[PDB]
Amino acid sequence: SDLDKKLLEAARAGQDDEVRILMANGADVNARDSYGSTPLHLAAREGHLEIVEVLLKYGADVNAADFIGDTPLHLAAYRGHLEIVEVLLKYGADVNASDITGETPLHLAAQIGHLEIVEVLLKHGADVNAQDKFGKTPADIAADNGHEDIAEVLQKLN
Repeated sequence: SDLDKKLLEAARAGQDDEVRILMANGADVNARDSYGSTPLHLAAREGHLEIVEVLLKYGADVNAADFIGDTPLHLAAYRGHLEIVEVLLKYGADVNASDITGETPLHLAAQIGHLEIVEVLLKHGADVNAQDKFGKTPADIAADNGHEDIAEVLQKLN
């Protein structure tokens, strides 16, 4: 719908009052765009912390998956938004959610090189043995991509 499109746009753009007003007028908090992204996906990806909190407070599906199987937690872990990762986990995000090629949030944090996020994911039960469809554990990805600090952390855990 028109309202749903406006809500997706407001969440992506970081417009807090607009998100609230659109939802009050009936915009679906779990509206989907052509990529299968929800407003929460977009706010989490773009690093809009307060909007993530607003969406979750007002009923967003914390574990919504887009058309390639990514959840908001995957996107925050990939981009490097630590506080958002923490809030998503508090609201029940699946720490071991697997996307189209079997990447977990820990795989993505290892890919892009976000050490503090790796540690948060580990402390919340991320599976260090998880293999993606390329046969890679998060430790394999960290080593492959030259993220030595992360590889060193993961090596202590086997």
